Amino acid sequence: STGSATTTPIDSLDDAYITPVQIGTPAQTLNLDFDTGSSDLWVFSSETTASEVDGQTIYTPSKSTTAKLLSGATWSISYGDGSSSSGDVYTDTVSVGGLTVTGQAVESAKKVSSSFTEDSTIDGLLGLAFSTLNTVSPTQQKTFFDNAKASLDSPVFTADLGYHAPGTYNFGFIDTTAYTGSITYTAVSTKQGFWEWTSTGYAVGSGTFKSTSIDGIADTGTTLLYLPATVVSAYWAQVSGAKSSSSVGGYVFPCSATLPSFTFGVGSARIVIPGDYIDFGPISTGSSSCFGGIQSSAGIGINIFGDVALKAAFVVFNGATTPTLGFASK
Repeated sequence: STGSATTTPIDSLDDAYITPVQIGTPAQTLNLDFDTGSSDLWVFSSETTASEVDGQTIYTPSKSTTAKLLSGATWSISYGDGSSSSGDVYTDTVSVGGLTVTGQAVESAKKVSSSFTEDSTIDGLLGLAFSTLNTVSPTQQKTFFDNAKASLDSPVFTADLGYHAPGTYNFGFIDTTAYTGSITYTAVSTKQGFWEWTSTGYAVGSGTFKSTSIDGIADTGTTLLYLPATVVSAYWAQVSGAKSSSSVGGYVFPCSATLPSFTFGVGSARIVIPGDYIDFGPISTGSSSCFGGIQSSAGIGINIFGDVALKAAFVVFNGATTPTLGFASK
């Protein structure tokens, strides 16, 4: 089997991407944030505190003939950005782009933090990291991909995120028409539950590539590219007027600037992030100062190849017995 679903930016800056997911019988379609940096599938629901719901589409398990309550199970998650959610647990039929999983854990939110409430476009998250990070208690549950794996033609999914445009999540096959050149594969560590790999280095604009190991995670659920302070400083030093602002909370630059590209290494291959991908717009409405899309990971504890980086590539998440990551230009 295979699945193929279009993923769409939630706003003009590609702050996140949403993908329609069918849940239950008859289908209830919710727009979820596919997150390769977490491992819970959770949704706004008929159980979410009413005052914490504002515009989202909710899952109503009592209207699904295939919903089953996982007795006594609970879940509770906290994300990098400090947002959180928690609730109880159902299993139900979940389909993504034609690919159906029966008995998928669907984590129903009783409570969500404000940043979730305040984002009317995201109805929940679908985690695609390793199931060892799943927060369901007392018994951890499997991700959509884990559950689907054995049925897929190939044990893979791919992310093809668009710059200011829709893209695609495929399950079970590699669309050889979706990238240029070849896919370069690189080793993954699952020791922290993430799609963790080691980049071979970077270049800033037309500068010569610096060979240096950068351990980090491929994370579709993080907007920006977060890298070591050395790397990030070298980048913004090439942008006139750029500086790190503690009050704004990162590197900012004049909105009139032409940003250089940023290159990261995948083995002996290279992925070039165009300068325009690194512009995340005015720091506030009407400001002539703009917020950078490459920021320091210092204080996070891990480097994160988020959307800014991933949308420059066609990315293979290879869930074979020994998992790997593949990157191609496109």
